[PDB]
Parts: sequence; structure tokens; C-alpha cells
Amino acid sequence: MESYLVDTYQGIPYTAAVQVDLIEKDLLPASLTIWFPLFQANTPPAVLLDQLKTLTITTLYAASQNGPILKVNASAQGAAMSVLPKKFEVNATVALDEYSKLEFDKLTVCEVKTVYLTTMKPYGKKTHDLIALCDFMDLEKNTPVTIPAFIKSVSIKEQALTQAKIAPYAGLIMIMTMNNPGAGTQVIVELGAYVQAESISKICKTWSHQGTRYVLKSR
Amino acid sequence: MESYLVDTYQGIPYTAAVQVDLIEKDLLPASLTIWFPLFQANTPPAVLLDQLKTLTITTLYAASQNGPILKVNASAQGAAMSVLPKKFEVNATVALDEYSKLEFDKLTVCEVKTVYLTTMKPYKKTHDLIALCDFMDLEKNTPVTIPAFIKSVSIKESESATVEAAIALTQAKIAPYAGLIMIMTMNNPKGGAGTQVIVELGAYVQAESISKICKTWSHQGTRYVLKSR
Ligand SMILES: [Ca+2]
Ligand SMILES: [Ca+2]
Repeated sequence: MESYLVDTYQGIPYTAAVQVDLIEKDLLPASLTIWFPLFQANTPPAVLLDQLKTLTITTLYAASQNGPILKVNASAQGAAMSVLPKKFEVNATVALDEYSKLEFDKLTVCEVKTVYLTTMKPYGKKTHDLIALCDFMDLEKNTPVTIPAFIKSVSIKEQALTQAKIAPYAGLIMIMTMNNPGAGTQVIVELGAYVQAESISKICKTWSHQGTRYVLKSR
Repeated sequence: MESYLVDTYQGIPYTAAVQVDLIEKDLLPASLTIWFPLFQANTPPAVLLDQLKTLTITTLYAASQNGPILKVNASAQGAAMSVLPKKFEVNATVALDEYSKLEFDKLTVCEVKTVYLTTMKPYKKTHDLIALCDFMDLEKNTPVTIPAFIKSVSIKESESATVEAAIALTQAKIAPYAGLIMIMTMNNPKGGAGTQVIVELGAYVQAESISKICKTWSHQGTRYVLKSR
């Protein structure tokens, strides 16, 4: 019921990274940002997003061996929504004030306040590390920021222009696509979910990629 | 140089869970909360903390296959500090405003604002035994229930039950370790042995509030439930 698109890949089949800002339909509503397992899409992104705007999510707070989780169940209207992951578990790691607002074992329908789509390239002798230093400018604050991305590990015997974008996926992720040395290839750096759902939209629109420096570090 | 102790375990050898609130010593200082790999201690906790108050940490921002990390190197004064993990890597996951403050590949000494110590115990499926730990936020007067998975049990002639009985007391405490963790100890288990369950609450929190949460989140009680799978 409110969207934002980050288009890193424009292609016939592409990986879809979906993240949603939710709010519980109950008397102690918790606000949550969760993301879907990745899936493949063959329809235009602007068109997938519209269909995703009909998303209906149901969560249920549960315990698991690897900490507490949320058993998610989702639905949407549209042909392209047949491939949408319907039932998946997520780590119920929330802002500490939200823990009180998380009723255990109560199947609650959540209400989508924003739906984010990120397009990606479908997935399908040893020293020095090739690392890419992605340079950005926070236009809200006019303060630079450099996020390092590990690329390859090369061996040493005794790129010019690439694109980087801040996208909302595992909270926020930086995705960098290299054009040639190979070919179109993406590196994802996870920045973590520790952030206000409101600021997620803010960061993406204010963090402008300035340039990329490739460095080499002996191991 | 400030300290706080959470004594879940009191024993001859015990697991030490150390977490520190740091601030870089540079011209764009980043504030950081990192925790040490767990280690064993044989000296009193109040005594280990004193020695830990002499902690000197050096971080260096680096890239890794599993996102960006911080190459940590640490030292402290005192005999018990021989066992302290000296060189360890940590995930460099910070509050977003902090990313600008983190300088790539610049070896910076960090300054310890607070040292936290937490003591611990050294270490065909139908239903799940889950413990609902009940707490009260005294600052806000609002309850909070954190569910801990204990074990999977098998019931012959089984249904899909709820609340359970032994086979009544246990203690639970909110402690600063992987940011904040709830640690629950089963006194007279099935009523094996004294056994602890750690629930990770995540590092998503202001270093200041970490001290606040621990002092205000009081354990009210524990309900044992059963959930069919
Ligand atoms: Ca609720
Ligand atoms: Ca700095």
C-alpha cells in the first residue's frame, strides 16, 4: 500500500528481493520490517510492484532452536504472484520496545505500510584480496560514506565505471554491479536491519554513489 | 572504564561473556558495541571485571566474504587476562549514521566506555517444549514475554497441547552479550540438571539503553508450553 523500486538489473528473468514495512492488526500493534525469500520474476518490475501492493500478510510469534521467529504466510493478486513465496519463517529480531508488543502464538494479520522491490541478476595460488571501496554521499547530511565490498582473491607471483546502490533487503544492503573486468556481476554487502522503517526509505533516496576505488589487501 | 555484572552462574570454572561499549580515538569517532569470543574463568567475577576495566582495544575496518568486519586486537592487565581472546574478528554492523564515521583500513585504538561481564555454565519428535519467560519493564510498567525453545519431546497417543508440568521454579535474566541475550537457568530441571538456554535479542539498540534494559527488565515468572510440529 505504498511502494519504492530499486532497479539494479533490467532483464528478461530477474531475481526479486521483496521487503515490507508491517504493522499488526491487534490491540498492542508492533511495527516490523520483514523480507521475503528471493524469487524469479519475468514481468516488468513496475508491474510486479503494483501486484505486490495487494499483499496480505499473516504473522505468528513462535520460538525456534535459533532464537525466536515469526511464521509468515503471504498472498497477493496478479498472475506474477504465483511464484511469490507463500509460507516462510523469519527471525523475529525487533527494536527492543517491540518485544512487549509481540503476543506469543497469536495469529495476527499484519498491515503493509510500504512494499519495496529490488531487482537483481539471477544467481543461476592464493594471496591478496580484491576489495571495492564504494563511495557515497548522504545528501540529507552532506557527509561521505565508504562501504567496502570483497570481490575476489588473486595470486601474485613475487571497473573504470561500475554502479552501486543502497537497497532495502536484509534491512538495507548495498548492491554493486561491475560491467566488465567478469561481465555484469553483482556483489551484495549486508548493512543490517538495525534501522527505523521510516529511515529505510530516507537512506535509499539520500545515499548517492559517487564512485568506486578498487584496493588490494595481502592476507 | 565503567562496569556491570550479571551473575547467572556462580561456579569454580565458568564461561565468561564479555561485551564492551567502545568509542574510536580518531577525528570522526564512531561509537561501537562489540563482544568477545566466550572464554573460561577460574577467578571471582568481581575480580575478573576489575582486571577487564584495564582493557585496551584496537580495531581496523575491513571487508570480508560475509560482509564488512572489524579486525579486533585486545589486551588487559591481570593474571586472569592470560585466557582473554586477544585477536578476533567481528561483524561491523552498526547504526547507519555510524558508517560514515568508520574509516576503511585505518588501525584505530578504541576507548572503553563500559565493560560488561556475564557468567554462564561451561559447555520420534511430535511436540516442542517452549518456555515463556515473563518480565516487567519497570521504567515503562509494560510486560514482555520472551519464548525460549527447550527441547522436542515425543508423545504416544498425542494431540496438540498447551501449558505443561515438570517431566516449578527457574530463573531468567536479560544480559548484555550478543547485544542483549536472555539467559534462563533450569533449577531442578524436569521439575539435564541446572541447565541454561540463551535467547538472542540482537544488537539493535543504543549502548546507553543496554545498561537501562538490564536493570529494568525484571523476571516475573515462567510458563512452560507445548507446541505440536
Ligand atoms: Ca501485538
Ligand atoms: Ca573514525
